[PDB]
Amino acid sequence: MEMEKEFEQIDKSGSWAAIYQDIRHEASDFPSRVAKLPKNKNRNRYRDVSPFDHSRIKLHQEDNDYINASLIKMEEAQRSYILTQGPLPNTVGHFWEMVWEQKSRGVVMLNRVMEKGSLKCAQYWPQKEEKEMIFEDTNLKLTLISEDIKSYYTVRQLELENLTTQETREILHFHYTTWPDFGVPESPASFLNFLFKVRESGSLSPEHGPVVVHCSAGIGRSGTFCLADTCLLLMDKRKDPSSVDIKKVLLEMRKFRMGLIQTADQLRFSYLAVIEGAKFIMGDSSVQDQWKELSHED
Repeated sequence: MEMEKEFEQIDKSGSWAAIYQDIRHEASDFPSRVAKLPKNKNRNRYRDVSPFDHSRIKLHQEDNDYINASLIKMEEAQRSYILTQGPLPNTVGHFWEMVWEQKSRGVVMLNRVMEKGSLKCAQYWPQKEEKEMIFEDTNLKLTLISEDIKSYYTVRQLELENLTTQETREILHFHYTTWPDFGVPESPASFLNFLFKVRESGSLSPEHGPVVVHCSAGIGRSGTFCLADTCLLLMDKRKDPSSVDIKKVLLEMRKFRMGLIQTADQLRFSYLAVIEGAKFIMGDSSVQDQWKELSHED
């Protein structure tokens, strides 16, 4: 595995910050004019994180179609993702409107509601079966059907009902609950365990709309998730770990949303996750059971 040797050269030489800065310098810059319109200021969580115009998700709403969300379309892998920010109190209805309109089957949440003593996301799903949520502005109803709480992630089964048409859909919410407040996980085991649980659910499959992935800004942890998934899929499709250049894939995803992978440590962690996951892709089926074990899921 040449990326495993690239990893060792970079790690041995302590060069992660340098490689990361090079990625930042080569990354695309496209206009984000709609995000910056004054009428959309209260729809953005961070003033410096905006979707590009060319890849932004549009709400089917005549008044204002804007949500801070981007479509990442990885053509060779046949995988697409919607990356978005953690919803704001005033955008929770827009968030679920997007899920409905885009026909998503899964929502992947990589942050906690409170981190570092501050709110990173609105509580946008119900906490109890008998207390459903109604989003009056977008005419949707959301019910918690069941919740499976594990040590490293929670999976929830939600029912989303379009009140205008009486149609309902089941949505799976995958909530990775153990990313540390600072830095990255020391081992990728539980994250890979988590990624494969999302895969197994059918949420990433092309018969559904794109999975919705978010953290607080929708670029750091979210970027690590998509980067790992796409790199492992490409290695699967070529069955060749050495034909996959993580840096090139990351630059191709940065054509669709700015800033993906925020720190050099997230970049290092992305390499580690792909290197370890490649053991499963290349036919060592048993490693998945070791991840579950090492993840201490129970």
